[PDB]
Amino acid sequence: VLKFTTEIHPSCVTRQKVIGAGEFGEVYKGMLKTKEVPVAIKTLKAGYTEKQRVDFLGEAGIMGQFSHHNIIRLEGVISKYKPMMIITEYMENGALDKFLREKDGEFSVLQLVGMLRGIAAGMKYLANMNYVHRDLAARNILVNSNLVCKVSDFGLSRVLEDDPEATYTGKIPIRWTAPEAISYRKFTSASDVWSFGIVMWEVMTYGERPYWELSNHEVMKAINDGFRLPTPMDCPSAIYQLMMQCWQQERARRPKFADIVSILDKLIRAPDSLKTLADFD
Ligand SMILES: Cc1cccc(Cl)c1NC(=O)c1cnc(Nc2cccc(C(=O)N[C@H]3CCNC3)c2)s1
Repeated sequence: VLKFTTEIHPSCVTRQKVIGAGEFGEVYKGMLKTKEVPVAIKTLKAGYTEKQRVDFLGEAGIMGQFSHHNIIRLEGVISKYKPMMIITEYMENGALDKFLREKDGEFSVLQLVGMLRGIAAGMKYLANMNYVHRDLAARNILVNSNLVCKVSDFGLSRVLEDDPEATYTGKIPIRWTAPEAISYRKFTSASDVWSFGIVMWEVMTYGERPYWELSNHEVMKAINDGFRLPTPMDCPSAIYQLMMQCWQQERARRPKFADIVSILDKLIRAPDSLKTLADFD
């Protein structure tokens, strides 16, 4: 059983400005009538492979199945006319990774942790709806003008970076991915929890690149030898301990998203926890 997605009448949508472009089409900021709200509008290039068309509409189908504060809201689709569009709420501050790198140092630790609680709540909902994201990273999170972070990208065709089965005919990066997903292709909500740990580190570093200039095989060897990302400056000790739990080599030892939300709620309501920093050993 699945939800239909609203079909939006074309006279109801006006594209205003391009905000991005990819191997499929573009994303615009626009306006939608209801009495007139800003939206984001993703088009499919007239000149698409049918594979792209099925992937394009399939992405709208997946998005329409979700209804949660921390998951990008789908307003509807224009599927019967050209150009074909997917229409969502407009997130004023855009992608989280680029946003933090433009806004370095400007937020309180309590604000950063509230951002991470939002993401974790969105991921708990996805996981309990039996949806494995496989591609959780700050680049796939969007931020609105209330600082609310929403999980946003649900594109269908994804391949692991450096997958040996790949040939010359989007890529999921190794250094966001759990070991069991790399070593034997086991993607689950528990490998999403690993990636969430990496997202935690990205947020607490204002968008630093995980493992810096280490190569993919240097990262994998470091991880397998038991090394992990270091504590970001000003990161509360309890937050670093939480990322380290997400990075347990054994799946079973990682927290569930339900545990993460609860832990983050505890700290937010007792916010002097967020000034106790990590010590040495
Ligand atoms: C997430 C999503 C999936 C399918 C279809 C659609 Cl329409 C969407 N929604 C969006 O892409 C967006 C919703 N809100 C957005 N706001 C926004 C505003 C300004 C900048 C950005 C942004 O991240 N831009 C960078 C993307 C890459 N380089 C430019 C995003 S994009």
